[PDB]
Amino acid sequence: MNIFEMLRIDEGLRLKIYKDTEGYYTIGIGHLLTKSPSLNAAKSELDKAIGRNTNGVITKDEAEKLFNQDVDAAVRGILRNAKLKPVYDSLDAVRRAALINMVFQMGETGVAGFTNSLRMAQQKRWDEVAVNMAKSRWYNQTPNRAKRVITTLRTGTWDAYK
Ligand SMILES: [Cl-]
Ligand SMILES: [Cl-]
Repeated sequence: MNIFEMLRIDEGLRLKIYKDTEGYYTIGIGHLLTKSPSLNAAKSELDKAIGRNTNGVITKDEAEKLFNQDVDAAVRGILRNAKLKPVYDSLDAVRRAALINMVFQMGETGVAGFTNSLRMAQQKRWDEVAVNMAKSRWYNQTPNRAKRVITTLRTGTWDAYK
C-alpha cells in the first residue's frame, strides 16, 4: 500500500464533475475545482486545469494527472509549512502518508489547526492523538474516512486499508 493507493480508496474516481461531501464541485480523484455554487464556474476551472474544452468530462489519464499534481503539492505544502514540517519529519513512513491524506483533504491550514494533536504526534503519544483527533468536525462529517486515517496515524500500519 502507498499514498496513491490510499487516497484513491478514500476519494474514489469520477470522470464527471460532481459535488463533494461538502457540496463543492469536484472531479477525478478528489480534485476540488471550486467552492462557488456555479457549475459554469466549475466548468471554467476544469478546462483551465486540463488545458482544453472538456465540457465537464475528463478521461482517466487526465484524472490521474491531476492526482499526481495534487499529491505532489500536498507533500510540498507540508514541507514548506513551519508547523507541519517538524511533525512530518518526526514520523515513520506510514504515519507520514496519513498526514499527507489529511492535507490533501483539508488543506495545510486545516491540518495546521490540529495543534494539540500535532504536538502529541511529535511526542509519539499515539492513543492520545486518536482521541483528540476524533473531537473534530472533520471526524463528525466523514467518520469512516476519518477513522481510517486516525487508525493509520495511531498504529503506523495499513490495516484500516486492507
Ligand atoms: Cl490545477
Ligand atoms: Cl466517510
